[PDB]
Formats: sequence, structure tokens, C-alpha cells
Amino acid sequence: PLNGLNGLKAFLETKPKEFDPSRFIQIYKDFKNAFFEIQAKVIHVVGTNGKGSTGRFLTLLLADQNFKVLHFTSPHVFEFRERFFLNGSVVGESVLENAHQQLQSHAFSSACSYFEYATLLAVMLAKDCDYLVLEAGLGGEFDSTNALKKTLSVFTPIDYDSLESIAQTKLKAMGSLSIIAPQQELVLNAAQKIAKEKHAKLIVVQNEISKGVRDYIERYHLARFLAMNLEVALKAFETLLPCNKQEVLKNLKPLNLIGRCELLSPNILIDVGHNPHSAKALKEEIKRIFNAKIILIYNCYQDKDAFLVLEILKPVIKKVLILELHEERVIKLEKLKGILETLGLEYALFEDVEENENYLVYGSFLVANAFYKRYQEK
Repeated sequence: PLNGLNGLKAFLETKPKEFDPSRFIQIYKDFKNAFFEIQAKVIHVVGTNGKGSTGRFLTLLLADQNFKVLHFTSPHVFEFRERFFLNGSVVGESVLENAHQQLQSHAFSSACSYFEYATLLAVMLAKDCDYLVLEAGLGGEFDSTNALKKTLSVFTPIDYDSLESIAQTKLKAMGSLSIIAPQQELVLNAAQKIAKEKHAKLIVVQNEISKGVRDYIERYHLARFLAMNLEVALKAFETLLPCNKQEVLKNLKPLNLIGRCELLSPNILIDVGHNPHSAKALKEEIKRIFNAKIILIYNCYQDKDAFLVLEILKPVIKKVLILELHEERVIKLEKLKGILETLGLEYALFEDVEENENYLVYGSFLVANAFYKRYQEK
């Protein structure tokens, strides 16, 4: 399907995943000429944390109103097609290969970067959708998703050169109508200044969780996801559909994201997070699922509070197996060893999983995807 000489998998391998802002603007113009100007209303999800859950919550609410929605996310945990959540499910392989087959014969498709091609695939897949929930990549203000006309932007919490510089690149591409989750003070200030400069409407989400959202989270034991992420998605929903007065949380299905609190096997739990909030939720899920101390397979980036996360997990962790990663912004090995020694956690390097033991794989998309490849090859 996605395989073969002309398949999508081979085409993506000609685009090694790791600069010309004018490129995709030109690519997208050619796409619209050669194909179509998408009619779906486009929601641009921009931020540092909570992009995935905020966007998927909004997608689920819209789908519950019998709307056709595509949710475009990045990166992926196990398979590339995770990036396209179409009409309530991950896109089928043959549907994705068919979109690729239509695109690949055009020059602008060969000019695409890896992520730029994924963006065009999302637009192709969403041709007949009512809404396109479009998560920004790492391109900043020149991100490929910036080239599509937007109905609404949703700014999830922004965090870590400087924080002001991060906020600037994300917020500068705000359109006429945007929802902003609770932010740090300088980020809210920067957003308000830009909105005034652009005559735009900025809807500031109150730092407040409704009973309906609390009830939904407790009813499904969804502590894995910040309640505020659903509050922001609900505000987006109400902003898109101001005439809807239904109690949409009562029949909202439980949120499930691939690679979040996911049992890959009876003895392997996998999660791409790295946060005190997700660590607490995984501790609780470890207690429910295994009801014993387990082994942690772990690494993290240099910018994260590894100490606190490991301290939170320690009560249910008997040993840490460090998943050696040489990518550059990963924490240095000896520094991580010192945190584990401060905490009193036995550790070693990860090599293989034993069938008689239980494991949590945790730390990043990178940690989970790199584990999965080594696990795949047995």
C-alpha cells in the first residue's frame, strides 16, 4: 500500500526529515492552482504544550455535531499515518497512498520538505471536510501551516532563545480571530500587543475549570490530560458555533491519543510525555494496571525538569533503564546518572525487555519511537 517503488514510504525517504520561507508559499500557490482551494474552515493550533489534546478535543466535539473534520498533528509515535485523524479515526493506508499518488506527479511535491509534503497530504485528505484542525510544526512564523488561510487560531501554553523571542515567532502569524490559553505574563502581554497592532480579536481563556469539564475528566479517569486543554477546546468550539447551545460534554467520548498512556503489550506501557502532570497520571495508571513496582525506560531533553518527574515516579519504580540517545538536546548521560543517584534509584543502560518484568517507556516522542524501533527488530 504505502510501500513499493512509487509508494509514499519511498517518497518520504527522499526527504530526510532534517530553510526558505518563500518555498512553501510558492508550493502552496501551485497546489491550489493544480488542485483546489480548500473550503473547510481551518483552525491553526499553535503553542508549546497541549497542542495534541487541545486539537483532538476540539476535533471530537466538532465530529459530535456530525461535522467532517481532519486533525493534522506531528510528529508520530509508531506510524506516519497517525498524523492524519480523519472523520473519527486514523486515516486508512490506502486513502493516504491515493492522496500521495495524486500529488507526487507535480514538481511542487518534489520541492517539498518532509513536513511540507505532510501538510499537502493533510489538505488533500481534508478536501471534503467541514473543518481542518491544523497543528503547527517547528517552522515558527515561517511554518508551512502558516500558508493556509485560517478561520481561527488557538494558542496553547507557550514555553521554552528567550521566552519573549519564542512568543514573538508563534504569535506574529495570528489572524483576525484567536483563542489564547492561560499563558505566562510576558507572553500574554506580547499577544495583546500584536492583536492590537493587527486589529485582531483575542479571546482570553479564563484560568478556570468548569464543573462539566471536571465531571468529564473524573468520569473517564483522564488525569493524563490537563483539564484546561479541554476548556480551551470548548471555547474554540463555542467560538466556531456560537448558536450551538447543547450540553456537548455529556456525550463526549473519552479522549484517547496514540502514544499517551498506551499499553503496547501486556508488560509495556508507553507515553511520549515529560511533565509532572503526566508523570503523576502515569504513576496512577501504573498502580491500576500493574499494582506493583515496575521498571522505567527513560531519557529526556536538557530543558526538562527530570529531577521532579523521576521523584514523582519513584514510588512505583524499582529501576531505571536509560535509553541511550545521542541526539543533541538530550540530557547528558552523567548528569542524568547524578539525578538518579540523588533520588536513590537503581539504574543501568537499556538493552532488552524481559517478559517477566513490566515497563513504562517515557520521556519524549523520541524516546518512545526509538524504543519502538529496537523493540520491533526484537
